[PDB]
Amino acid sequence: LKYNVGDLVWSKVSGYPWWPCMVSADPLLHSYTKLKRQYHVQFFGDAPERAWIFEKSLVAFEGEGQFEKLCQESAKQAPAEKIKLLKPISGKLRAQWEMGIVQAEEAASMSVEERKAKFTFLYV
Ligand SMILES: *[Se]c1ccccc1C(=O)Nc1ccccc1OC
Repeated sequence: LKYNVGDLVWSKVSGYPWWPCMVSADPLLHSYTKLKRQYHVQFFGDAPERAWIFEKSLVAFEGEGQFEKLCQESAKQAPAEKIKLLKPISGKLRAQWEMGIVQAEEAASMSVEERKAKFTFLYV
């Protein structure tokens, strides 16, 4: 198993730029991994988003400097209209992504247990 709870990963979800996030357990399947292999991630930032991500869309987070290669490869690897599916980041989205980056670098400087304490979403 490539990742475990509290791992920081870049996650690619169709329709969004490559986004900092954390491996975490799904609130109602109480699992962080499964075979549909997928992993469950919380996306960092002010929106409390979460998703199941195929491992091929998951890259271990080292830091913001990985963003350019991720973005450029993903549009490089596209089978023309597929390459076009690579759209701009508005000012509002960029600030939301910059927020998520700031959380992810904080999280990366604590331990897995401190960042699990600080960043795990609270559910009903
Ligand atoms: Se990853 C990146 C870097 C710089 C500009 C745009 C992107 C990007 O991937 N944008 C994408 C890709 C797919 C859907 C939407 C969207 O931008 C919102």
